[PDB]
Order: sequence, then C-alpha cells, then structure tokens
Amino acid sequence: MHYLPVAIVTGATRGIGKAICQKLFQKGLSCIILGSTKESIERRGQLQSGLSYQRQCAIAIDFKKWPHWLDYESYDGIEYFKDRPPLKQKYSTLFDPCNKWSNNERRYYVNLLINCAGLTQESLSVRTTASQIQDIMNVNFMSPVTMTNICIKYMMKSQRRWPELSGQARPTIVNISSILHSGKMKVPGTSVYSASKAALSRFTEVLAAEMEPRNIRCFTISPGLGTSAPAEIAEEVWSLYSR
Amino acid sequence: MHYLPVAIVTGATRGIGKAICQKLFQKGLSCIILGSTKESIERRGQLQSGLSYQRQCAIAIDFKKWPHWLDYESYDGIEYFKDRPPLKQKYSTLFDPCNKWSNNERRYYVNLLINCAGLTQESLSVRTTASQIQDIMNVNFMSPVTMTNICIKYMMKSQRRWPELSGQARPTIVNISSILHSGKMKVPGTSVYSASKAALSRFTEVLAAEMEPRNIRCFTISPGLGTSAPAEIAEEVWSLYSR
Ligand SMILES: NC(=O)c1ccc[n+]([C@@H]2O[C@H](COP(=O)([O-])OP(=O)(O)OC[C@H]3O[C@@H](n4cnc5c(N)ncnc54)[C@H](OP(=O)(O)O)[C@@H]3O)[C@@H](O)[C@H]2O)c1
Ligand SMILES: NC(=O)c1ccc[n+]([C@@H]2O[C@H](COP(=O)([O-])OP(=O)(O)OC[C@H]3O[C@@H](n4cnc5c(N)ncnc54)[C@H](OP(=O)(O)O)[C@@H]3O)[C@@H](O)[C@H]2O)c1
Repeated sequence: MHYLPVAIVTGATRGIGKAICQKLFQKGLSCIILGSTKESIERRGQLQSGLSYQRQCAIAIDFKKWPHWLDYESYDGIEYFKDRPPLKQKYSTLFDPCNKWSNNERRYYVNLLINCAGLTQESLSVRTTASQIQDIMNVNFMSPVTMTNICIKYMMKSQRRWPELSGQARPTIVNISSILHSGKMKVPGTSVYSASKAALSRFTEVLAAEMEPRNIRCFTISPGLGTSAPAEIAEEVWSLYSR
Repeated sequence: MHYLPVAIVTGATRGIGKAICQKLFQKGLSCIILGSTKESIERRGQLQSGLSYQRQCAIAIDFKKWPHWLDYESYDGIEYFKDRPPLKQKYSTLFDPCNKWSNNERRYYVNLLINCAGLTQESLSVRTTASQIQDIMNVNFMSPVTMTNICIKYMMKSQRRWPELSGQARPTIVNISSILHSGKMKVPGTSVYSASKAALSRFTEVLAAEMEPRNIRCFTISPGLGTSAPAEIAEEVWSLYSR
C-alpha cells in the first residue's frame, strides 16, 4: 500500500498561494487548490511535468460566508489531468478529493495545510462598514482558523485509520501572515487587514504549543509587500515541511 | 457654557475596566459604563465623593451579538446618583446619556473611549466550535472596532457642533489588550483569545496613523495576567489621556 501525501492550499489561484502550490507540485505532492468562486478556479506544461500518481484539483469556497460554508452539502470543483481536459465536478467535503483519488493500493491523505487566502481592505477605518469588517475577518482569520481545526481533526483521524502513516514528514499547518501584522509599517486603509493577519499569526503561535505534544507542526511565515518574492516564501514553506 | 467630558468604558463591571472607571471618576469625568446584560449592570461612597455636575450610568450591550447590536432601537441602562436610588431606563444610543444630561448651560460630550471588554476562551483550539470562535471575536475584536469607529465619528461631529471644544485633552481612544497577545507566554486553551487581542492591538496601531492628522489620539496598553495591577493600568490610562 502506497500512501500519497496531499496539500490543501487556500488562496492558491494567485500570489503567494499559487507559488506555494507550484513548489509543492514540483516536489511530488498532490494538491487541493482553493479559490473564492466557480469562475475563479476555472482560471498544461506543469501537469505533464508531474509524476504518474500525482493529482490536482481546485475547489471553490467563498470564505466571506463563514461560518455557513462549513455546512454546505457540496462544493464546486475542477480536476486537472496530464493528457485530458479539466473536469468540473462536485465535492462533498474538503477531503473528498482524497477519497475519489484513492483505491485499494493507493491512499491519498492530507498532510499539509497552507492558509494563504487574503482579502484586502482599501478603506479608512472610519469608512469601513460592519459587513466589510465581517468580510475581511471571515476570509483572513475565521475561515483559516476553521480550516486549521478541521484539517488537524482529519489528520488525527487519518493516523488512526491508517497506522502506517506513523512511518512517514509530520502533519503540518502553515499559516501565511503579512509584514503588515506588526512593526513600523502602518499603512492607512489597512487597519482591519493588518489586525486580521496579526490574529492569524498569534493564533498559530499558541496553536503550536497545543499541538507540540500531539506531534503536529504549526508554523507561521510573515512575507513583505520590505518586500518578499512569492518564490522565496514557497521555498521557506518547503524547507519547514521537509526539515 | 460649560463642556463636561465623558468617558465610555466597556467591560467596566469588573477587572481592569472597573479600575479605569474608578480612576476616571476620581479625576472628575462623567462615565458611561458598559456591561454584557441587564442583570450584569445592576451589579454609594464613590458617588457621594464626586463633583456636583458629575454623572454616571451603565448600559447593557451583549457584544456577542455583533453586528446586530448596532441596530437595536434602544438599550437597557441604569443611572446612578449622589442622594437617590439607581434609576433603570432606556437609552436610544451609546451617546444618549450625554443628551439626557445636557441642558442650556451644560454640554456633556464623549471625549474618551476605553475598550476593555473581554471574553475568555478556556477550550483547546480543536475543541472550539464556530459559534465559540464567533463569540470570542465579536466581544474582543469586532465590537471594539465598531465602538472605536462610532465614537470617532461622534467625536468628529461633536467638534463641528460645538466649536469651543477646540479649546479643551484631545479626543482619545484607548484599547486594552493582553500580555497573551504576543511573546513567549503561549497558554493552551487561549489560541483565539490571544489572537483577538493581537488583532485589537494591531488595529489600534494602524488606526493611530490614520488618526494623527485628524488630531485624535489612539493608544493601546498590554497588561500582564507577567502580571499587572488593574490600578496601575488605570493610572497609565489617565497618564496617556492627560499628557
Ligand atoms: N489594503 C490592504 O489591505 C493591503 C494594502 C496594501 C498592500 N497589501 C499587501 O500586499 C498583499 C496582496 O493581496 P492580494 O489581493 O494581492 O492577495 P493575493 O494573495 O494575491 O490573492 C488573494 C487570494 O485569496 C483568495 N481569496 C480572496 N478572497 C477570498 C474569499 N472570499 N474566499 C476565499 N478565498 C479568497 C483569492 O482567491 P480568488 O482569486 O478567488 O480571488 C486569492 O487566491 C496585501 O494583501 C497586503 O499584504 C495589503
Ligand atoms: N482562556 C483565556 O482566554 C484566558 C485564560 C487565562 C488568563 N487570561 C488572562 O486574564 C484575563 C481575565 O479575563 P476576565 O474574564 O477576568 O475579564 P474581566 O476583564 O475581568 O471581565 C470581562 C469584562 O468584559 C465584559 N464582557 C464579557 N463578555 C461580554 C459580552 N458578551 N458583551 C459585553 N461585554 C462583555 C464583562 O462584563 P460582564 O461583567 O457583563 O460579564 C466584564 O466587564 C484573561 O482574559 C486573560 O487576559 C485569559
């Protein structure tokens, strides 16, 4: 029996999340990509350059609709292939792609979660409405907290269901913050955005202490706007996961 | 015409908020105390020791019900007096006590907001449900953000309505964070609580940059569980406001 690790990467349609996905794919991981909408995830040489057992799909979840998205009966998604066109389909859960990909000889399992989704603010605090604050916090913080908790539960359940997974990299959560989370860079129009990323960073730090005796790794990375290359962050992610 | 400054203090029924209220009252400010419920705000020598024009009331707002509480038609409150029993009554807004207290010769106006309300977590992240995350964030972060924004708007409007208020301490926001917001103290069962306070702190720092050219002061203070005396924090608050 072959165990094939999978990464879930939120905000993977562009920016840092996309770069992380590209890195994980080159390193042989199967990937579950998240974007905000059907249209967004609809968006060849990458797939061709991949290994035979390697799989990739994308799932649309609008994180603004937290906590309601937790309760959806199914999610819209698209599967990608080496030598055939993309297939639009429904997934019952986040982890359903793993069940579809698996058979008697190959067990696909989520071993890595990357929270990279982000919604910018671009309004002065006093101009920011309740629904806008709600949107920013739902995407940046509440949704990744939920993502983290459901993935950890799944990761714990997976080790019980598949004893040989003790022989593998440890289950890992990486949360991507922002340079705007702390320090001297205080940009007008980013008060709640900066707060949301400070929350995500701190949550992960405390979560790491709860998770250490459970052998689950929890890391946070704070990229620049000074500035950081998506490719460099992706390398840092891989380094932390493979260390 | 006499202008009498008022402080709004959330989480003023106990702990640090209560200590801050006691300090502000001894310093001659009128106070609007917030607690979570009717029963809570219902809870003599303090009032007697106060000045003749000095007023105090308490208002119940359950911050868990964010953003719905913004839309309530009225709020339950209680007014306190030197030489008569407490009077239960309805307030149409946060700033309605100021309108009730004011007359032709005395203008009560809010000049200071202290966000001190806090809801603890006491559950491991993986055991924390969506509704519990929502409760923690609503009380600790979303509600104080809304409080800050509505008070700033009121403060700006007040200076337009009462030109002589240019002659007074500048309008001030103080947000009380926690030592659990950053650094080495990472307590299991506090992941979202710690995150919420990190958010509040960062929000205030960025807000301060937006507010500097508007001559509105925004401060944050991070008390200990190592540890800090409520009285010392109250002194720090007064020091920042009167500096
Ligand atoms: N005003 C600010 O707050 C601000 C200002 C200046 C600079 N910056 C710095 O530079 C950063 C760049 O941000 P960016 O927009 O370019 O981010 P990005 O990382 O390039 O893209 C955001 C990702 O998050 C996902 N996402 C957005 N909304 C979502 C939703 N409702 N549900 C699920 N996923 C969602 C996106 O998916 P889709 O593709 O589906 O949308 C996308 O993959 C800023 O965020 C900040 O670090 C921030
Ligand atoms: N698990 C944790 O998260 C944790 C653990 C250990 C230590 N600590 C450290 O020590 C601190 C002590 O906290 P505490 O409970 O003693 O806080 P507190 O400051 O003594 O009291 C909380 C204040 O917030 C108000 N508040 C609570 N819920 C509210 C709601 N829904 N709406 C409006 N206002 C509300 C309260 O009003 P009412 O009186 O109406 O309730 C009260 O005035 C901790 O919070 C933390 O800094 C935290």
